[PDB]
Amino acid sequence: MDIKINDITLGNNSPFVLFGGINVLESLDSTLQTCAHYVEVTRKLGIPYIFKASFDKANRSSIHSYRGVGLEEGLKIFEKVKAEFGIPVITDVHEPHQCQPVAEVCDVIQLPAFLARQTDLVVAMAKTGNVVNIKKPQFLSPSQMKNIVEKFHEAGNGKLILCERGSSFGYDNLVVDMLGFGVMKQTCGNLPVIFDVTHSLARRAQALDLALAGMATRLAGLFLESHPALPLHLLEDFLIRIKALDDLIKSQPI
Amino acid sequence: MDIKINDITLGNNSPFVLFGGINVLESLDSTLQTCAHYVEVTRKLGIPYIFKASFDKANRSSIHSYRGVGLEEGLKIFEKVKAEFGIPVITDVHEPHQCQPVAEVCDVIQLPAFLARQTDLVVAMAKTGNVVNIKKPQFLSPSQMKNIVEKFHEAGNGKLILCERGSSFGYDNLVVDMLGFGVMKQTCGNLPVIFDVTHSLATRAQALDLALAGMATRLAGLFLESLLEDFLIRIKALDDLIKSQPILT
Amino acid sequence: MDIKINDITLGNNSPFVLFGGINVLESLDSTLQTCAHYVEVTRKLGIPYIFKASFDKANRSSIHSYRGVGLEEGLKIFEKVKAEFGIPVITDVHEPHQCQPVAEVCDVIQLPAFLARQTDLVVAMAKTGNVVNIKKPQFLSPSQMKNIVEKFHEAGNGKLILCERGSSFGYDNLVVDMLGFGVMKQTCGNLPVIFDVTHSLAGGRRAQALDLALAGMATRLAGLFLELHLLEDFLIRIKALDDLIKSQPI
Amino acid sequence: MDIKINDITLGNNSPFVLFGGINVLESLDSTLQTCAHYVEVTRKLGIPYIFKASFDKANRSSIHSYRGVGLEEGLKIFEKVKAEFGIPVITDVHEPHQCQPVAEVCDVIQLPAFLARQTDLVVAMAKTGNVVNIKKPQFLSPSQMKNIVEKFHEAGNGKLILCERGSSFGYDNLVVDMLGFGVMKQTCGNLPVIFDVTHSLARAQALDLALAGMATRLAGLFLESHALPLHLLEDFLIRIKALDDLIKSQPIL
Ligand SMILES: [Cl-]
Ligand code: NA
Repeated sequence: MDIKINDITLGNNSPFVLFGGINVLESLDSTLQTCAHYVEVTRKLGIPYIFKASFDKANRSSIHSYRGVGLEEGLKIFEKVKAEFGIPVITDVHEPHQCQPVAEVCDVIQLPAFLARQTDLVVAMAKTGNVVNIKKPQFLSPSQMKNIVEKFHEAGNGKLILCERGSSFGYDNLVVDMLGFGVMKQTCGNLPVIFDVTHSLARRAQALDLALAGMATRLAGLFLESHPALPLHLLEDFLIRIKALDDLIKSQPI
Repeated sequence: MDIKINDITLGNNSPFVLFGGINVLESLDSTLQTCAHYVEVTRKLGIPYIFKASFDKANRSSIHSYRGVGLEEGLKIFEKVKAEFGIPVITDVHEPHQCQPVAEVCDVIQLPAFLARQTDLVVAMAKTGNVVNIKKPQFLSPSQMKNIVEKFHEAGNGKLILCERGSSFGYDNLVVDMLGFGVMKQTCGNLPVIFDVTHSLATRAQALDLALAGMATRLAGLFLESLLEDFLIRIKALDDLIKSQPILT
Repeated sequence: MDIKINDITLGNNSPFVLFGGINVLESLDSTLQTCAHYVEVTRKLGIPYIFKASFDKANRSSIHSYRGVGLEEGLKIFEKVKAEFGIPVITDVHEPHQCQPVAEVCDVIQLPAFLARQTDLVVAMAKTGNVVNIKKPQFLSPSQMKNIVEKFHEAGNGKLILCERGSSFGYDNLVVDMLGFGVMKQTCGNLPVIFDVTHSLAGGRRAQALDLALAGMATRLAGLFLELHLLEDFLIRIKALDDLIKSQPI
Repeated sequence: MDIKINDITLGNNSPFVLFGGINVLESLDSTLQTCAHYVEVTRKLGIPYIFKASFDKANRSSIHSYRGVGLEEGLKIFEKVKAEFGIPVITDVHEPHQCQPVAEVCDVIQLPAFLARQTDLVVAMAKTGNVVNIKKPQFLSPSQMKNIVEKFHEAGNGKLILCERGSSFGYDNLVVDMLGFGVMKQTCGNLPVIFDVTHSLARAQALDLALAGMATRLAGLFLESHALPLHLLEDFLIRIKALDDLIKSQPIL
């Protein structure tokens, strides 16, 4: 199943879409600067692009830590991103009440991996009618992603993206099961499957190998972060390699 | 560190406390019935007992499964349980704004495993000043619990219980690392540690072995979501034996 | 099913048997020194005891490290151990041809966990007719022990002990699934199940060993396997717990 | 570091080598028929090829299932394969005494994963001076492979290949950590790394797993056929080769 996001066709047999950006919104000028770089690089490479950022870090290690800009100021920044660049954007939501006002602005809304079982958040996200990115919890098997998809379907929203981010492997370590991509395609109606390489890693060399490995299994998209996280100036070289492999894979019959 | 819960002493060197009841609150009559059974078995054996139920469960099997009677009616049901039986009660909260009113009635407030890192909920729970049960997420190692504990301490509350419920083991399955209990005690200042055997088997004779194994490591309590007597006779026997001996010299 | 090893009854509803000794045999004198201690402590606590040691370090740190005394000298020391103390002994075997010569002297022969699927070794060990301790591999479901038991039974040997040593938990780490003891009893005809606390690992580390040992023995097991007065203090508590568990109806 | 195997160059920056054949040597004529098919397909596509089989399967489903033709007859069959097709062959050894007679015939000798820490077998293998394929045990981490490598180096042999076969993941299951290849490359002196996709699967699955692994830049791919169906080999190798050619044609970043 393909999903149209403005002029972008997202699907497992279409050219990969980059969901790219930053950890958290810190200010307007820093955000526009980073986004400008992503847009310019992806445009010349001919890679469809959706800008990603969080307005709030809801689970840092300290209560005093910087959470980022917060919701009200966050949305304002997303409005300016879309107007200047004409691209879609994606952000996560942590509380049911945030969903409709966030969805008015942000094209894709994202279910955090920790909150996948928060049924009210799921229903509140579903009702908005927006495209939803489902972060696959590290403690959930790929065969059970269908259970989350079921809930969104019953709440009336079938515009769902499935986002791999690794699986718990002993204590404090993740492994990405490359068979899980196919299992999700087969059991969830071939909904778009994307790969969050950045959060899978918890590394410029290893991030490239892991991204290539994942995209080799024929995916709708790649999800990642940079900091002015991949180093920002290596994005173009990184992406040339990913596009090379994606173009090759996508040109082979299934 | 011991925690006093009304007339109950909860701690890793004290007789174990049973935490148990029902999944979601339905009605005064249904609650009193299930609670009655727990109370009669525990009183018969002299086991301290804290009744558990959810007034509004956010983590549901399906979208339209009953969430429970809700805040207002739930707290009224809890007040009657306390008045009728003279026991403490425990309930989960998942909304920051609900912590204060729940805390007027519920002796222990429980932080759901999935929300264990939500700073806003932690802070709102901490600010009640109530005893708090922290459920250890299955994706978190026992040495990471001290970070949650630290966030509660920052927010002004040290009356914390740590609750084991298993760790992710490959696909679909949870394993309980019997060594995790000791790591939690050593790293978190010997806070009371309790064992949620029921949700350690999430997604029985089996359960008896697991419960006995956990309690052998010297724990403040046992957490059941629900034979009862035969089970409790066995846990109490092991618990009295273990607690009656001093720690390794 | 109980197994008789001389005057010892080994079984999941009998008093636990301690299997204890040293990693690798170096000298007769240090071997008799260590065994005498175990025998002194277990006797005064009333715990049946089987002395364990390897005649060979199969995996060495270096290709230049000392291997131990080897089979010939190893078996000589085991004979001295048996004559002097009058207890059963247990050792591991790594090659099929070693089985019958080792079995002549050693009461229990042990199948290492990583060799558990080696059919040649299984068959050779089975043909000795000796009591066999099967170490459960660290990747294997407990219900899959059934398949190893089946091979021994097909090779004509039913005197099998099942030994838990932990399961792989990410890289370089082990976890012991306390539910697996029951599964092994239920699926493998209630053969004796014992717990190798020492290898399942990896007041400090001695505290960890006690907690783990107590947790396992709470599930009702035939024995416990190991490698100021620390053994004493440890065994006093295990025996207290074991006596309690074994006095309860199943 | 590259390794020369007759006229084949095996290395993490060379065109991938297929290590392929069958589980157990059961027969002469069948082994040759199967080998003939691998040869025809790999020659058609220009893919370097090493024939694989076990003559003595130590780990078997039942105690009396056929272990294989055994050493003497198995080495005769390997000799016939080399003579007929002019290709190198690979096989595993289980005991030190097998190392010499096997190394005399076979171009690569393989250390089974479950025996990978048997010091006696490692030394005996090293001392043949033969090219050795070291199977990574499922219960071992990638940064521990250097310890097996060091034991071989101490015994005088550096012609080593490292073979990924997956890692234990919960009960009765394997996951392949795609990051392990790089760890093994960096910590073991960039020795050739190959991927045993057959035994990594606890198929469209085999193809996905193989493509993923080969995207990380590897010296080779190790598989068995009947286990993949034998007549679908060409289609499979066409896809592997396409990815490998692309990856290898770009300089490392
Ligand atoms: Cl293995
Ligand atoms: Na050779």
